[PDB]
Amino acid sequence: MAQQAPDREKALELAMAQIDKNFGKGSVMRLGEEVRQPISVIPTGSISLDVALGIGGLPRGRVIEIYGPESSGKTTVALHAVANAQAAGGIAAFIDAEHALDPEYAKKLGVDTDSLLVSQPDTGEQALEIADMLVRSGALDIIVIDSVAALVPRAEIEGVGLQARLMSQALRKMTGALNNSGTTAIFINQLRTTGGKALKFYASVRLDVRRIETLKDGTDAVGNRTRVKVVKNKVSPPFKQAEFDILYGQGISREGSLIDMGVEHGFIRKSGSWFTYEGEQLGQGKENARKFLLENTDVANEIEKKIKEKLGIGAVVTAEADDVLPAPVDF
Ligand SMILES: Nc1ncnc2c1ncn2[C@H]1C[C@H](O)[C@@H](COP(=O)(O)OP(=O)(O)OP(=O)(O)O)O1
Ligand SMILES: Nc1ncnc2c1ncn2[C@H]1C[C@H](O)[C@@H](COP(=O)(O)OP(=O)(O)OP(=O)(O)O)O1
Ligand SMILES: [Mg+2]
Repeated sequence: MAQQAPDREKALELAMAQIDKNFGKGSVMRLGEEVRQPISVIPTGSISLDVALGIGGLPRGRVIEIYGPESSGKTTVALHAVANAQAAGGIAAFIDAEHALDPEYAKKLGVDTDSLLVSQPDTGEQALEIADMLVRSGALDIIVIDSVAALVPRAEIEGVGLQARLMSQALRKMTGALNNSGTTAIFINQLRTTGGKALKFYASVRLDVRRIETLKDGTDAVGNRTRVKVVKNKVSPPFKQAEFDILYGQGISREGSLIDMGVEHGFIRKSGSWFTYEGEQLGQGKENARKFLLENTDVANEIEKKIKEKLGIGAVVTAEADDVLPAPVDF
């Protein structure tokens, strides 16, 4: 080389060059790197968690894990990422093992329940089997499994080692057909190790979702402020964070997102009372501005785009900005 010399950057690039080469893309990155923008992606439904994932949504053909304490926001997230998939006329499966979906809450989010394949597995060696067997076909686009913690091994539900081995296997047999089909998988996880102590490594994306404040300002408490930290992202630098709202019954607050998200970058101003926009006003009081966007889809689609144009993302317009070495630029 030239050791007892300097750290000059030329050589190090060959390393990575090869590491990404032997272990595949994503094996080594610089946290604040330039992200590789793809074409196919499933928007999560919250602009915030989107750019947080850095690519616009969730990656395809990759397994994603969503763990977190009860009633935090996982399923929704799932349920939304599920609806959007369908917006591109896709087939989405759902493996029930918790027996807790309310097809009508799904209904208000976007889900075309009547098209949604919902299996209710007899045991653990079935939700994984029907999963893969439903996966190897390749007609789907996104398959969801409710709780990695309730997939008890055939043996157990009758008459040690099992669950982790169960996951370890099928998830090895499956991580292989999902990539060769672009079928993205979501594995909800109810944290409160052995089961997902494979999924952990098998996964590409791993979202951590926790409830924060109980959205307060009127009728009683209408929503909940969810934070989400992407502790593992083998498709873009990791450790990013996005916070967002999910109104009871309403779902993840898109509009609400666009505001905090739209000011946190300079497209939307002042706002003592008043949240103005490029000259005109969107209203006084967040909820109100929240109202004006959900009453003016047009203005709403102008702030989601504009923003997705200042930070990459695979899309619609921007058309010139993107390339030639290193930089997020401020916080
Ligand atoms: N079926 C429903 N009908 C009406 N509101 C709902 C329904 N289901 C969930 N919610 C609301 C209340 C909560 O604030 C929020 C939680 O999102 P959710 O996706 O259910 O979280 P989660 O699935 O990660 O947690 P849990 O562990 O409780 O299953 O959505
Ligand atoms: N709570 C939030 N904090 C920061 N960014 C957020 C948040 N919620 C959503 N976003 C979106 C909005 C921002 O325009 C974008 C992230 O800002 P960004 O400056 O690009 O941070 P980053 O690249 O410097 O930080 P990190 O060091 O954590 O890797 O993501
Ligand atoms: Mg961060």
